[PDB]
Amino acid sequence: ASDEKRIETLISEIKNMFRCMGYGETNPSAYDTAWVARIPAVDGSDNPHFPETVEWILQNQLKDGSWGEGFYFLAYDRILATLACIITLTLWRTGETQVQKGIEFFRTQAGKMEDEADSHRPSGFEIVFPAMLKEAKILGLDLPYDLPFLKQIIEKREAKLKRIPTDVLYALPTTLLYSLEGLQEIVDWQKIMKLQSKDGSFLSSPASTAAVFMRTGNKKCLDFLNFVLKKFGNHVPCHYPLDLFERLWAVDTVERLGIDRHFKEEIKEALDYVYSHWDERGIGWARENPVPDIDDTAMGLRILRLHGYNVSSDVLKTFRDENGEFFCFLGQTQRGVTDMLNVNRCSHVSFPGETIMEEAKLCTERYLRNALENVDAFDKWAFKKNIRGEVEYALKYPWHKSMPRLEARSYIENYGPDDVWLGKTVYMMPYISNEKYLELAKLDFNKVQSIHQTELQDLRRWWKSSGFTDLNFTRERVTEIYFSPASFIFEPEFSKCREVYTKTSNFTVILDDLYDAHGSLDDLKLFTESVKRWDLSLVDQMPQQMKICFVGFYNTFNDIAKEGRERQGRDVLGYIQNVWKVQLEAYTKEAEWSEAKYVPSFNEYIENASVSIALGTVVLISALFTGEVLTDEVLSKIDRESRFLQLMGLTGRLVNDTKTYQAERGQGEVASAIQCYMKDHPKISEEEALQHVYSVMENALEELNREFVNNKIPDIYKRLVFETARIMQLFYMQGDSHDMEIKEHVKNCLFQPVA
Repeated sequence: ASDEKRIETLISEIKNMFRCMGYGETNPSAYDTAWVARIPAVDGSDNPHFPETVEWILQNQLKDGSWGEGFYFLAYDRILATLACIITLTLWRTGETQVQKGIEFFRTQAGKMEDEADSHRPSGFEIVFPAMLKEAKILGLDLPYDLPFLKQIIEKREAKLKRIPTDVLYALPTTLLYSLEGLQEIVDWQKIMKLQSKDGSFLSSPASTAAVFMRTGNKKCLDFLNFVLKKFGNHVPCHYPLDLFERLWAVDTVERLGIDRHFKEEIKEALDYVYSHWDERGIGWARENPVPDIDDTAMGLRILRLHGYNVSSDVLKTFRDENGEFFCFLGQTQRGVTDMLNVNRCSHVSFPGETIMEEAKLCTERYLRNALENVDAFDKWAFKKNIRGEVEYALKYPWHKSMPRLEARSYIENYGPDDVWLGKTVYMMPYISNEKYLELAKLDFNKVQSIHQTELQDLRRWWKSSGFTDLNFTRERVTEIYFSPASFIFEPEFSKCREVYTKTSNFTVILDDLYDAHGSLDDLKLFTESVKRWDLSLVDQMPQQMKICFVGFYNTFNDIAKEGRERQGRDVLGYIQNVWKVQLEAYTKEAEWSEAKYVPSFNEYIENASVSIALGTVVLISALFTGEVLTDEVLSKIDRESRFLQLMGLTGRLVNDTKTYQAERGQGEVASAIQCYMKDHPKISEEEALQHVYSVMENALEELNREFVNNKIPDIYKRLVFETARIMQLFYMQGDSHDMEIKEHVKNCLFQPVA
């Protein structure tokens, strides 16, 4: 069974996972199950109302005497679950031996809590754990109550309860409701009932709902427990359902790992579901959740937006405070690296005028950067394999600078296939953290990279066979150029588009140097004229170097024209000539301005420079080789007259200029974005200019997002336009050497395989 069969296997297995998604897949919560097991039979009989949960407890104690998730050891988790189970078995006068083994484990573990201090405290631990300690004491259980840890956590809980703001606690549903089982002595049940969830739960917590039921007999509470038990039979998780959380994270996982193309139909079915549950105030982890959270809302906002759904960034307003800081829940100060990170990724995919997204970007940036000072890579205590790596990548390579292969490689190395999650207890999400996603991501990434190494070879032979080794006015760089399309339109099906993209880009570089060689304009005119009549009637009047350049140009494009005519069902030479006609004209205007040392105004310069940068040319010629006939209607949406292509050219030109103007300002050319802006405003500071140009670029990138997302154009053409702009943002990104960075990208995408 070769790696190709394995790939097929993994794909069908992962497709089944998506088809199986319902209310959520997770592990049992011994702690919550213990609480459900406490509910006495409704008929007044002396039996648990859910006998199966008591039996579950009896059958699932671990070898060391504790209860909890065996897969991953967390001290807090084990002592929490053990105490909870011991109390429940004691109440039912059953499992005498298990209770004894549990007591012993609890006692041994209770005395070692000082070496687990660096571990993370489970949600509501300090509220729920001491509350049971007091129960245990009343029942006379033999526990090391005098141990500092246990004696002091009870005292701290007491000082925490008397410090809770009654108003907030009863005004709206809050995460405090997630642990009502630990607030049973200080809560006004009647006021609490008004904050019940639509499905009858209290913030989706089974133990919390069980406690409320035992105190009020409220029937909807029972309906929620029956509903949870309908799914799990004889036990419950620490929160349910998890339908929105599971679907959004599964989709984000396969996209970030770069294997999403294999599940378009599944991702479609999952997102339709999430959207049918979309709420303008934001969403939670479960359909119709009592309270939304910034993490699920930010995830959903970005992914639903990128997939064409009509969602608004207004959903984030729910998490913004009067000062512009964002938190995970309305009315709370809680937030963490993981959620600020997903919020940060989301804030970059904004449209013009979305002030909230800009504020989210600023807040998350300051918070993530301040966090990378106190967080270590691969921290042995964190539940994520390497959040620091995800942060570092997200901050250095944001949306507009992140190419698919590079992001996929990054996540492939930071993704933890066996990460656990921390809630009221330690829980696992089989459809988010799975060895199969990662296995497929690696096999697929190397299979693709292998195909790319072949293509690269065949491009390097084209360069040598064209004798371009003769050209002395331009530095050879097929690899560097091939990296670009390879980084975004990587699929094996687009090999031809990659080839033509590479050759066309290389020619825009060669001709760019030719027209900027400061030679004679009369000579350049022969090249332009040759392209117009498309023959070799002027090759004899051409300088040595130019002649070679053109012959190569002519031979290469007659080839592309032929293959293009066959894939388009019509002659494409006229099309190719017109594409180049405008490109050469743009080069010609710069050359004339150069020889005359003219510095046009900003507007005039940018209009020509947006074209001279040549990104449009690369796109228009590559668009003939996608695999589908390019109709006149599709073309009109990406041609030189479209706002979409114009913005791509504009952003490419500006990023290139804000950077290179540095050295070229002394190399000669005095006409550039910055230089020209300064000429239109001599009453302006140099720095103020560079910055202004960064502002224009940014608004343009923001407008480009909206085009990329909202324009009804076949996906492949939107990628060709949008990714080409990104490649420029990456190559000319704000640094802080330079060419060393490129070297690294080339290595990560084309040579070093993932293991």
